[PDB]
Amino acid sequence: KIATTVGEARLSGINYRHPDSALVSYPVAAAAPLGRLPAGNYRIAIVGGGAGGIAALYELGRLAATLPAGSGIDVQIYEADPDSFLHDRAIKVRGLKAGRVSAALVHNGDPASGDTIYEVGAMRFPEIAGLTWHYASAAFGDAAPIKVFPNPGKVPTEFVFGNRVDRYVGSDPKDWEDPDSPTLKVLGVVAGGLVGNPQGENVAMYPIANVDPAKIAAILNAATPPADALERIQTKYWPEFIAQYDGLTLGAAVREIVTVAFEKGTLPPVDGVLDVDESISYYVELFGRFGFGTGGFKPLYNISLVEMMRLILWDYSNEYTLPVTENVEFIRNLFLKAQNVGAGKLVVQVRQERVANACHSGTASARAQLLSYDSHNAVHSEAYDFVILAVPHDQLTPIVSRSGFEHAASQNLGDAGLGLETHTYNQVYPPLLLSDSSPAANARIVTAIGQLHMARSSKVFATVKTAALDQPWVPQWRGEPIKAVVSDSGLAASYVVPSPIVAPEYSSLLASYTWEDDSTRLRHDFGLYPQNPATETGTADGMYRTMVNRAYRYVKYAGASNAQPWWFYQLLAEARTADRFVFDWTTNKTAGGFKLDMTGDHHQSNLCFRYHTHALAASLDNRFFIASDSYSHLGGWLEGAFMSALNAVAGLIVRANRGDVSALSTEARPLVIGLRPVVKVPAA
Amino acid sequence: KIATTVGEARLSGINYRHPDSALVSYPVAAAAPLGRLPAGNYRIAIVGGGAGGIAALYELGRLAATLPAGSGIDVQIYEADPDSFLHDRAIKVRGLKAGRVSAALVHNGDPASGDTIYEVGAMRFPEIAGLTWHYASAAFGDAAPIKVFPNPGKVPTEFVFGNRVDRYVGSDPKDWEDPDSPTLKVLGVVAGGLVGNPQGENVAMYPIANVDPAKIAAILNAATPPADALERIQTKYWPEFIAQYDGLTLGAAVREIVTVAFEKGTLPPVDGVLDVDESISYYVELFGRFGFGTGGFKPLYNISLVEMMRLILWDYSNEYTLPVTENVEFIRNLFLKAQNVGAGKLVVQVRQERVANACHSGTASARAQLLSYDSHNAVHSEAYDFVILAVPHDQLTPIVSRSGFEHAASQNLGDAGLGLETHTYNQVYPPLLLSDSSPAANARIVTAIGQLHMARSSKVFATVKTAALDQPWVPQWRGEPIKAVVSDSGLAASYVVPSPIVAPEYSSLLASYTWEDDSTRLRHDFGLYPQNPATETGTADGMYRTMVNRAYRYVKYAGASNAQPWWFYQLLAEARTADRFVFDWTTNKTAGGFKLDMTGDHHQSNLCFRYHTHALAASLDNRFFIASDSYSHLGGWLEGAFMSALNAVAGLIVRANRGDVSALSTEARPLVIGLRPVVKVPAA
Ligand SMILES: Cc1cc2nc3c(=O)[nH]c(=O)nc-3n(C[C@H](O)[C@H](O)[C@H](O)COP(=O)(O)OP(=O)(O)OC[C@H]3O[C@@H](n4cnc5c(N)ncnc54)[C@H](O)[C@@H]3O)c2cc1C
Ligand SMILES: Cc1cc2nc3c(=O)[nH]c(=O)nc-3n(C[C@H](O)[C@H](O)[C@H](O)COP(=O)(O)OP(=O)(O)OC[C@H]3O[C@@H](n4cnc5c(N)ncnc54)[C@H](O)[C@@H]3O)c2cc1C
Ligand SMILES: N[C@@H](Cc1ccccc1)C(=O)O
Ligand SMILES: N[C@@H](Cc1ccccc1)C(=O)O
Repeated sequence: KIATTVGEARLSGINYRHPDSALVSYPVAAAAPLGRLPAGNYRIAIVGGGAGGIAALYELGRLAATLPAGSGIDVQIYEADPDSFLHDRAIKVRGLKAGRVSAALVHNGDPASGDTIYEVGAMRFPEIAGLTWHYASAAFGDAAPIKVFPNPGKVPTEFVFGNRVDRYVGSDPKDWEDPDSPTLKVLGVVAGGLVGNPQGENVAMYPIANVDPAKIAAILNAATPPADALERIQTKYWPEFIAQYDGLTLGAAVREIVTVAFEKGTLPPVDGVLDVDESISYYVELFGRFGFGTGGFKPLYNISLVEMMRLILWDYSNEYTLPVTENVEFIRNLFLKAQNVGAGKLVVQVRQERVANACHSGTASARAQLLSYDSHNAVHSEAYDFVILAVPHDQLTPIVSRSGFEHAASQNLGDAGLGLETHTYNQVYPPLLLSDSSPAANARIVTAIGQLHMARSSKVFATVKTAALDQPWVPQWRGEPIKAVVSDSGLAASYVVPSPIVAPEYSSLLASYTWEDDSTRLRHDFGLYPQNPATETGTADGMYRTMVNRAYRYVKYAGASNAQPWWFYQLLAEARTADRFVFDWTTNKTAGGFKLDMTGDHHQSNLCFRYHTHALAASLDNRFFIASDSYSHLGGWLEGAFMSALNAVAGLIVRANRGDVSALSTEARPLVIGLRPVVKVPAA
Repeated sequence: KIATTVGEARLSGINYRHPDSALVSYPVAAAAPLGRLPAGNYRIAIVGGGAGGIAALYELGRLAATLPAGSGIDVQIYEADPDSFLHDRAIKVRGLKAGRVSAALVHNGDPASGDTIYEVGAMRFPEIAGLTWHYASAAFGDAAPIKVFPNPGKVPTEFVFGNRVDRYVGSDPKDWEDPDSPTLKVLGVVAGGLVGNPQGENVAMYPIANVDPAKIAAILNAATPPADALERIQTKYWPEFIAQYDGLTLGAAVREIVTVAFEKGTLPPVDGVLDVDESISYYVELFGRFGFGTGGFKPLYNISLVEMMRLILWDYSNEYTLPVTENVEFIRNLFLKAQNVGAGKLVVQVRQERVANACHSGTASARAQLLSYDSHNAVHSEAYDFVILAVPHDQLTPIVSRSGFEHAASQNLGDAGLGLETHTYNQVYPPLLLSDSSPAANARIVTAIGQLHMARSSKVFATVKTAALDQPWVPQWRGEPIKAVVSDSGLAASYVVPSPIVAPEYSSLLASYTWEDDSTRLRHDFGLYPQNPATETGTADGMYRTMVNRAYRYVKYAGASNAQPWWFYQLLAEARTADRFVFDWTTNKTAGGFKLDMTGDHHQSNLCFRYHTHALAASLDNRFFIASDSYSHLGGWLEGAFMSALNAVAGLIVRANRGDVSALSTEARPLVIGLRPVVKVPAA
């Protein structure tokens, strides 16, 4: 059944537990305030006003409301992005960003009467993203309507790889133009081999607990599993999967699966003519371009099988939209709701400042220091009781890695190489303080953060009349125009998304949404970085013409006598001249789009995911928590940012209670105690 | 033992055979002209004037000299780069490029009296790069002097990873500041595990033919290996290594090796605080930052083990300089020698034009078509007998991939999406024509090329007085200043290279040479793309200050209780203000620096490497060959470009002789017959 409201989606994934946190359903943990704080007047900083920082603010507001008369929380939120919604009370971006939730409003002079929205970052939300939908309910209510995201396969789709063309909806051969397609056949082989069957015989190549992944997904998503089953997944079976397969790439796993299927005769020689290795390779690459429901994962073939398996267990591709004009509205509404729930006990101030350094210093009550620069490069220093560092890993690195790894009598911190003013701190310890006695422990967390993999990504947009889809040369599936195109043209994945400002006259032509090497191949043509146009009134016309030129390819369709230039070239050219656009996340200060783990990376990302458990070590007294999708096992999803925020606040509560986990609610306790601790000594 | 001349290097590597072409020493094959051509007047195009194209030209000259009176070869060389040396017959680059062999001349107004050279691309040449040194002899003579390239470890070096600092020269612990260093221990573990022993017991973890790679390297390099050894490596043992390990990344292999050593007790818990998996991870990441002799291979951890193994067998890190002021002189000299060796039978014309399309068309004997655009964007169409496509894979894609995969009655080819004029070709076949009957076969080569991995890379340079190294603040080790710095600061690898224009007053401060994610992390700070400054008179001061600022880190050393800002900060800041520079290969039209194969990519790269064997099918009228390091098993080396050129010309000979391999010399025949063919034709 298709979910139709926020509440329907919310309930669908409410119990789902991810395999690295299999003892807890984050939505259940988040149902009530996470815990209790001692009486006091707290001074907290949140660095970053994206999904992570704003979810953390919301949870702090819920905590604040439980404080007794005379107590409260003050939060300073640092947000360097001048386009953040936090600083706002033709293509417009000002006020339309919340980090990587980022809209561009296409208008003709009056932004209150726009044509369309480009969703530059986050855009499609898994049904089983339970924490995402929990917060969407807080922001919009359960009754608010949602739509199926128009992914390849969800709407009529054209797929092109090499000489192969397909036109399809879903996976039922009755809905494919060629029901005998090799593409659909290889999908079945690769899906059988990776996911397997929820009932009956185990057919998957890479079992978890000796069974198909499908069977484990059903346990992870149960209300009342075995408890014993979740513990065994958490402590035994998922760790054993990691031990076996964290060194195996997705691309290698696809090839293994295809090889066995080819040997068995489930897949035929390609064309009847290619030799064994050529046939296997063709199928591997065909599947690579086709994907799992959101376009080709070829560019993602270097991720570990472990990372892919997380997405498989989550049924990640089954996605919806939010009940918004622009996705940034979600984060803005959560910010406003934070302030409302705090019931007067939370006070929030926004600083348009870039944090340059964090440390612990001095001997005062508040020892968590932040050094920042304002928009005219003036320096500021402030000390806090606790700090949540809600920025992704490459943005976190300069803040946490330049103070060394142990006690220092004095340091002059700041951006001295930029010629900016430094600040002297005394009796200095690193911010990410895992040990009082081991510089290597402090170095492990810093070095791990700095070597996480930020996947590269870019989006090319234009504005097109929706009626362009009705041109005679746009193909149809049962009378509905093709609205998604997945191709090896260099464009990778393309979408003709109806404007949300409304049938709408205009659509957002997401001409190219690329990852990893697909993005690298395009980057030389972008012209201006990270955004072309850099101005509200420019147009990235030259850039966009290079994308139309990539689509200028002769494509042969079955039964046709000759190839003609691809119809998609014609569609791209139908976009208006004004408002052509590219955003390159790679050349944004994030240094890419979102974390995806390579082989071996589990050790690094999982350390970050578990970092908040430092709060168990009472005498350590570390005041810094981290909150981003970079510090999760769902990089590239709001779910990851939100999970990491929940971890950070849970840890903060434990720390504020000097290591006492009974200060967490019963439901929230496993956020801390269901993970391996990052401090072995001291115990707690 | 250290080679001191071109000739000594040339003779050292003359016999070396790479494992994917184990039957043949390319230098031995290149000792005489590669074969014979029928009498005639050939019209050949070479697309690209880099190492691949120019070596191909040289080999065509050698062939041309053998043709009878009235015969000859006319070559049109297409070169789109306005800075190519081919079009030239403060920071100056004009005339100082040969593709990715690329110099920047720093001068103060008179380019004939410069200060230093930045080697922006190629810079360090393995001793056993036999074909490289063969051509270097052609260009410079055997007597010309060479120097050891000042790699980390070849000169006094500082290494920084997390809390770990090492100062060292070589691999003898006597010359490490800390002979008990964990870095030295992990290096020894990873060498034992990957390379093993040339004599006695086999200790490596990934054997070839059941023995350590060191033993296979000695066979591959032998003047006269045992009977059948090379054939068994080529057909059995190297294919078996690929089948086992091409799905294993380098990073995964390092972790496997470290894990076993940790379990055995060879590597201890890092300190008393880190758990087992944290210690293992620390060692894997420590080794990752240290490397194999040319700086950390952490950014290269996603390469297949097979790709690393190629470099191990080749002793890749043992490298030298060329006998030049600028490396481009090598390619320029080879171009001039090509014309000389042609003995008036080779005529060469240079076209300052960008090729947009290749195809076969029409009914004339010259059926190989190239469509190009000149500097006024005017279209040109020219037909040839044969074409050598000497450009790397992302530059080749638009040329070969937009004509479909079978016959077409007509096509209007060119850059129509750019608004440029097209040309109508009739009776069209794709250029990379593997089959007259299988679109999938034709698709395999195209799709393979387009999905090869171009490693990302960037270089940040500045000019510093060499005497800066003599300041008390620059550490000395074993009698000389530190001149190589390998670090996790974001800079990755840094070198203070004496100017070749001369002890020289100035040095090229290669402040940062990055690969892969290390480059991605920096890219947002480059300011202008692909080069800052974009003009001869500017300086990339703002960009460079962001690099200096990455060096502004408190570094604890054993020799002082109070950590100070890293000395390297001071050194970077000692560079002069003028002539600060970055070049980003990623945003160059190459879409990166050079091919490195991911897991699974052997299937694609090896297809490209073997492509020239199409010439064996006489009934197939394919006139196009490919010549670049992208189509080799040595992406990122001149050796790969040169091997691919040799393949291309060998294939061209066989095609010009209508499939007759006896037209190759005895020693060159294996360039074609020693590989698995890409077409199936009768034995013998
Ligand atoms: C191309 C792309 C596609 C995506 N698609 C989806 C999708 O379809 N579905 C989905 O669920 N998610 C998607 N995501 C992921 C989603 O956008 C992220 O998971 C989430 O927005 C990240 O939130 P965060 O708080 O971790 O970090 P960010 O969003 O990066 O926010 C960090 C904030 O900190 C600020 N900041 C950084 N450094 C400093 C500093 N030094 N001082 C002060 N302020 C600072 C930034 O300006 C920013 O506002 C996508 C993202 C991208 C880029
Ligand atoms: C950062 C870096 C570091 C390196 N380090 C080393 C090293 O230390 N040692 C080593 O041996 N090698 C090194 N290399 C590798 C070496 O530079 C390459 O292997 C070699 O130069 C590649 O030659 P090529 O002919 O394959 O391609 P290229 O050098 O890319 O030459 C292709 C030529 O074709 C032209 N061209 C492209 N497209 C078109 C078109 N459509 N029409 C017309 N002209 C066109 C280009 O302008 C260019 O001149 C390095 C390279 C880089 C970038
Ligand atoms: N959620 C994003 C980013 C992402 C891509 C692939 C894997 C994981 C995350 C998308 O669906 O495009
Ligand atoms: N030859 C180049 C590029 C390269 C790097 C790493 C591996 C292979 C090639 C260098 O030594 O920097």
